Amino acid sequence: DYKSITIATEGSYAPYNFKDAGGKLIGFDIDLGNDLCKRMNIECKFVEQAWDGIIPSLTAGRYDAIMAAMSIQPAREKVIAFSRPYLLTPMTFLTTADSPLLKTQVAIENLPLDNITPEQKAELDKFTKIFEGVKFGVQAGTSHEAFMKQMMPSVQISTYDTIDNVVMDLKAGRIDASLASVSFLKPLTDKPDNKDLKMFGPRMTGGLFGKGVGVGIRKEDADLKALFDKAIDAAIADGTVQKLSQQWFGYDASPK
Ligand SMILES: C[C@@H](N[C@@H](CCCNC(=N)N)C(=O)O)C(=O)O
Ligand SMILES: [Cl-]
Ligand SMILES: [Cl-]
Ligand SMILES: [Cl-]
Ligand SMILES: [Cl-]
Ligand SMILES: [Cl-]
Ligand SMILES: [Cl-]
Ligand SMILES: [Cl-]
Repeated sequence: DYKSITIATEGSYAPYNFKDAGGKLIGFDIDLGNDLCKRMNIECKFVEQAWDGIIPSLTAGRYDAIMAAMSIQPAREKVIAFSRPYLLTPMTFLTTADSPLLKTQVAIENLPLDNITPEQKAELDKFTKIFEGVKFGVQAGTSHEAFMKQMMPSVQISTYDTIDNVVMDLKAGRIDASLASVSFLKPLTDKPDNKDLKMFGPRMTGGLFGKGVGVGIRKEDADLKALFDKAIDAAIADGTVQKLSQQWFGYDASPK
């Protein structure tokens, strides 16, 4: 059935999906998308779509798939189907190198949120108390915003159209902190450009964040999902996902 497909991406989330000097779409999602389509024997075409409206445009049939650093989270699973994860990454916090937030002790280094034990709640409640009075910035319509609204409601948040504006305002001093995956924050903080920025706090997984990043497909497209899952399994097994992860992220975030 599928001879050619249209894949949507945002183009504002480096190193997953962004634009080069000549304005062409580049990144991990573009390289993986093209490699998966070569395996599937499907012609590949990448389109730019803003984050707000990326899910409704998929359901409306404007394109066939989404490859835009999209977590397989339970709220999204109610609307669209996902492929098996092509990348696994926890979530962490971001601040400036001079922030007093960096002197706060982390009791639980890795925080799994599917089940929240009293000890895990105590750690989340500690950070909530510390984050009150502190200005937070998040990209709108992400699991970052969902986390802040559900798990830390007492904390003041500002929502941004893109993650680039969040980073811009954090450097300008208009916000004091943020949150994203380690897959986004490690290559951002590894840059000598961003020596003034630091990752801090616990590394969270599960709950509302779900498990991994997957390809977004329509629920009625069961055959396209099966094709993507077979292609992803083969790309993981031969070391392609590991090779592309080292290239774009500077570390191995591929599933095992
Ligand atoms: C991996 C990535 N996932 C977030 C943010 C992705 C936003 N993607 C985009 N702007 N293209 C999410 O699915 O809510 C992250 O937490 O860092
Ligand atoms: Cl491209
Ligand atoms: Cl093949
Ligand atoms: Cl799975
Ligand atoms: Cl431990
Ligand atoms: Cl190769
Ligand atoms: Cl290459
Ligand atoms: Cl590594």
